[PDB]
Amino acid sequence: MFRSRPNALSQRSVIASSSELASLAGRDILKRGGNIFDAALAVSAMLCVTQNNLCGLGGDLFALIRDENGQIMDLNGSGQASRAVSIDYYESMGLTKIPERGPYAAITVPGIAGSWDEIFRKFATMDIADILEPAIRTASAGFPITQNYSDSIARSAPVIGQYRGWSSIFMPNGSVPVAGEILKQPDLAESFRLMSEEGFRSFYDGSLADIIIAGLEGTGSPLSDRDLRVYRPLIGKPVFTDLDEFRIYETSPNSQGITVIEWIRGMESHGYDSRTMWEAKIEDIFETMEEAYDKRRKITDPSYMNGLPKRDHNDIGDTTYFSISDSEGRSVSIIQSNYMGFGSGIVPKGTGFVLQNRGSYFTLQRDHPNALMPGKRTFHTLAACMVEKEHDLYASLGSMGGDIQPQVQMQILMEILKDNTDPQAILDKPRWTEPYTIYEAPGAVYVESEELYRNVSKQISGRKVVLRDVSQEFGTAQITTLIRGDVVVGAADPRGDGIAIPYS
Amino acid sequence: FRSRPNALSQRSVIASSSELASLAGRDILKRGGNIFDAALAVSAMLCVTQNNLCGLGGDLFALIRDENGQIMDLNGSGQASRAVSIDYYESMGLTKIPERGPYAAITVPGIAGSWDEIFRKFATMDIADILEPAIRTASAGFPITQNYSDSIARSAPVIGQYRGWSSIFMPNGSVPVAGEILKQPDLAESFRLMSEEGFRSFYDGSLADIIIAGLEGTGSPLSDRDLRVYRPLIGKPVFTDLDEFRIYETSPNSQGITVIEWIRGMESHGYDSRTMWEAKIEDIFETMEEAYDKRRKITDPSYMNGLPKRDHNDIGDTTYFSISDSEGRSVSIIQSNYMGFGSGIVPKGTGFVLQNRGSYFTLQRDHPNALMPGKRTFHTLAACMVEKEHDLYASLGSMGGDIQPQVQMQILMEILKDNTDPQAILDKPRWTEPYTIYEAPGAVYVESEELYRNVSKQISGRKVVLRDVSQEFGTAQITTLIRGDVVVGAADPRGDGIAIPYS
Repeated sequence: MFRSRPNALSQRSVIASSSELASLAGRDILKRGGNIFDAALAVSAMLCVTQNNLCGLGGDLFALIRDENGQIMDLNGSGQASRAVSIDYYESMGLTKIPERGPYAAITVPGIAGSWDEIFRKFATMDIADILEPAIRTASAGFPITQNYSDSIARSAPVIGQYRGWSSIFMPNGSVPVAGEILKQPDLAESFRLMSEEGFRSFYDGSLADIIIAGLEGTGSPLSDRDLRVYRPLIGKPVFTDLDEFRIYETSPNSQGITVIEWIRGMESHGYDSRTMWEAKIEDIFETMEEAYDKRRKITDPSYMNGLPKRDHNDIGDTTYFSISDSEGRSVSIIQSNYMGFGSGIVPKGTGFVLQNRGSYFTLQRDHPNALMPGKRTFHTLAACMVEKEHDLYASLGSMGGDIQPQVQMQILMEILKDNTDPQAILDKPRWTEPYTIYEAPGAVYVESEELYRNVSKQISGRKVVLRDVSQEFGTAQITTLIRGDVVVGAADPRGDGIAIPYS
Repeated sequence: FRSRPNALSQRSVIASSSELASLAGRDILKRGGNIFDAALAVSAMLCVTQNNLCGLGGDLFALIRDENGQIMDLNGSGQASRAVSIDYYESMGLTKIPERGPYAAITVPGIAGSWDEIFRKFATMDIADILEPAIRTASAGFPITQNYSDSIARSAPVIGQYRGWSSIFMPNGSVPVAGEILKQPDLAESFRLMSEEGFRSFYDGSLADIIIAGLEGTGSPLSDRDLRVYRPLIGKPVFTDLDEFRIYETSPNSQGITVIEWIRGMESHGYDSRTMWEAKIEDIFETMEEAYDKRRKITDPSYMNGLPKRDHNDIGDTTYFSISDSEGRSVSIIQSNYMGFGSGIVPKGTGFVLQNRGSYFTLQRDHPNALMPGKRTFHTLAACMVEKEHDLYASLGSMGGDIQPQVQMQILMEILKDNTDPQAILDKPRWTEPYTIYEAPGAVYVESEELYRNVSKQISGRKVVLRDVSQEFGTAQITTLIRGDVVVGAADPRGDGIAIPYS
């Protein structure tokens, strides 16, 4: 049996992120005396520096946070659309669809900073300066990039390379940096510095907020100071479902997390349980999946909830998910993103971060549930999962991917419920995906192994099957679990640059 | 596909077979120590988290390069007891040295003595701070991995009869499963004693007395004098030039020179640093066997101044680690007990198993590697280092017994061509053809269908066996220097290793 790398184990805690530097920063915080929540903030901030090719200060964040008493917070750090945009705004320009990049794509407020404010005030114990120190140092000093990071820049050049604010930072010499080259981010360091000095909220109400708005002048961006000031993350409880002695939790809407819950209930109605889903018939897995994805079409801003064209391309959506758990049951399941890679490509002058293009997921069809409206939140691909067994923490997981996050989560979940002692083996397993947005019908099914190619081709009808190499095309997931003796185990996806780090 | 990303740093990187060990080295660097202080801490940590592959009762070999390009070849293999000899075994009615037991643990543990030398010549921190991570981990315990658990399971049948071993690694009478906490109180005390009296106390202080007293009644020939006279052999590494490259290996009695011989042989076939990576497999095997034939004369260096075919996989467990910094400083260190946990003999209250390295000696009087009192045996341990235009280029090595040169060579041929993705090189499927200096080549083992087909058609006269990717094909780690003096590190997916950067 081959394992990409050993699981990380600890009698106290394990940190699993898509960045070795980020995981180490979280571990150093713990070593310094902070709790896993202090560590979570340090890790999230570091990811905005070493993994901003998949997230950033200009993006959103969703999270499930569990304290030792079992209380779980569902934190929705999704920003709302500008009050200055609307369907008329686009039609007036002659557009019938929101652009994927540019000033008219960056139409929702970055919600991550606000989510940090909530986490810090409710769970942190350390000074904000100590929490953000690692991120600031790494941004100013720089770090030698990996091949995967280099590839991200190369793949982005054709779509956002025209934006000086982005190219001047990630392609300083006019070419794509090679692995090993040092990426320094002085402006980004300054943005973190300001929040360190004025607090997380200053991103929307202080000096940084003014710098952001001023730095967008001339771009045409509709984002205003008021959009930033009125932004507030949504705090609530996770949605969930029980399966035998297990309870599976997911981030609530406008996150698409509930799709996983619906899928499980569907599998359950087919006669499966926590002991048998791992070997469930593939046809039943796809049937219940599409029924769950069907209900997914109604997901949007929660305050608004009270023959579609077939997909012909691979999944669209870049993000970074990380988990941290301790022997006492505390845990975080956090995911953050700009939506498409680096984002819109628009960088507010002097801030060092790209505004997310999450708003391009909105539709201009007025009667569709997810129609663009000023101040509204859009259906969100981000989701975070958590599992309890007999009321105690069992697992904390999540995965990168746009519309495929539920599918990757489910494949991992079905195995984890059977046995959670070797999470890495589970992460290593070949996967399948069937990408399509809430506006599309199922297209081709992608698989990483000949075995899946055969099983799918024979059991799944009317579907084109495509064999692909193992890669982030099938997501990037991390996980931490709790095993006998309250020992924490962590694992990171070989599809990404992640490394799970233990701390005792 | 890459098992895990390379670890990069503008300062330094630590690559070992243990995530805890690599992290401890990082903490040392964060305290202001140099990579040599970190190397000592990492080596000690490995004696706690990887004692299924090494330990205080084993040996160590190392190549150490300072910022000035000065390279020390440190031979930390202990010599045989003065009380043993061929007559000693014949008098017992034996024609071969046993692999386990008191009569197998016949060479002095040389690792502590090697640390003494490294500490005195290269260290800057107090010994108490360097050993703190090891002591704490031994005392507090750590959850074992599946690989570690598997090591115990495989050892139970051969050394499970020894109380000193079973009481530590199988405390509940059964094999601990992954995740179970392994505490090692006695080991922690052994390390504490050295932090109080120095590394050398293992041979001439309180720990030394405890070791000898702890062997009373076992029949062990190891005496207080054997310990006191042990001293690591310090000298220069052997090497060969290939284009602008300088390839170094640990000197004899290490089998490292075998790699040097192999490279020269490949060079005689027309290959160079730019083409060896795609050399004809028949040439690779031809020169390998010629190098392995010269390997038969390797033994104690002071003694250097029709064979049966092997019928089984390689024998030899080890842990290798490397650390390099942007200034060219580097360490290529390897340590082992030889066979897994070792002889199985644990000196009462010390928490470590005596190595069974002495079982490699032959009782054939006229053989170069014949057992002699106070003599060192041919050693499977080897550490490699590479320079390019006189500057540090790579630091590498790999676990394995008689296959170490083969694993090194496959890595070396690739790294000489390109050293920017060392992890990819480590991930690549490998082949092996294990056999001791006393045997003729047997079957050839391979990790891929491709190698199977290629070997089966190009190498005639040998059985070829397909195997799953595992430590049967070694466990290697590497640190390299790329443009801008950026350090890159990688660890073998065949082991529990993780490469950790320090910035």
